[PDB]
Amino acid sequence: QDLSEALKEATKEVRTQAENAEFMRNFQKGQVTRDGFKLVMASLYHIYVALEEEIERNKESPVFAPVYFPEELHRKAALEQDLAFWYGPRWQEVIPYTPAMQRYVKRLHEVGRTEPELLVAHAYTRYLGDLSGGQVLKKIAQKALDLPSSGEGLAFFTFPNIASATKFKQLYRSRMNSLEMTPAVRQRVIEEAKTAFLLNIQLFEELQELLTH
Ligand SMILES: C=CC1=C(C)/C(=C/c2[nH]c(/C=C3N=C(/C=C4\NC(=O)C(C)=C4C=C)C(C)=C\3CCC(=O)O)c(CCC(=O)O)c2C)NC1=O
Repeated sequence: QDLSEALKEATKEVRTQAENAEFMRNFQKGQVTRDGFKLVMASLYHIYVALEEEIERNKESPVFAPVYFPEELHRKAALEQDLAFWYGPRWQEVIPYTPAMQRYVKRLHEVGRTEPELLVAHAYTRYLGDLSGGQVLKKIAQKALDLPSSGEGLAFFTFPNIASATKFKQLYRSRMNSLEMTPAVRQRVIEEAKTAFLLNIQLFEELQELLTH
């Protein structure tokens, strides 16, 4: 009935697939290396750059404005901070940009440029996924990666302008459900959420091959 309910129900299978991807399965059980973690952070930076650029283009359109929460959710700055730590001061020149990263980025710019009504599917997937699992993954990461005590490297995993992830997720759902769209568009939003999960699955499959070939 509600768009948030329909999204959750329709992507339950691809979401399990994403969790079952070998790279994530290993991450979840504390088997993650510095080389692997670095690759995922670089991935998220490219992804969020593109997403946030497209949110900014579309923030005033009726098809996104109601789910526009810049202060609460923006992740580009946090990833800039972490990548300076993980790759050093010239991080922006040396971070990798792989085919599977580019495929995600390319879709995000297509959506933002020609089908901005679908941007909510991508925002939902990324922001709510990352908000929800960040506390759990952070702990796993700090145990597995044995950071120096230098106060940096994992800013991505804290959304400082959200005091309660639960309360924020309720508001965000409420705002999603207030978006107005034709039936054809609503179908395409749901499909786009599935596409977002598939773009993540393909990313994880690539990172595993790069790490183990
Ligand atoms: C990457 C690691 C990752 C972990 C461990 C994670 C866990 C996680 N995701 C959740 C919600 C969510 N998680 C996602 C997304 C994902 N969930 C995924 O495991 C993956 C790979 C995606 C997307 C690529 C979304 C879209 C929601 C909101 C579901 C909703 O309430 O509608 C919740 C809230 C409770 C639940 O629904 O089970 C947890 C604990 N999310 C993550 O993103």
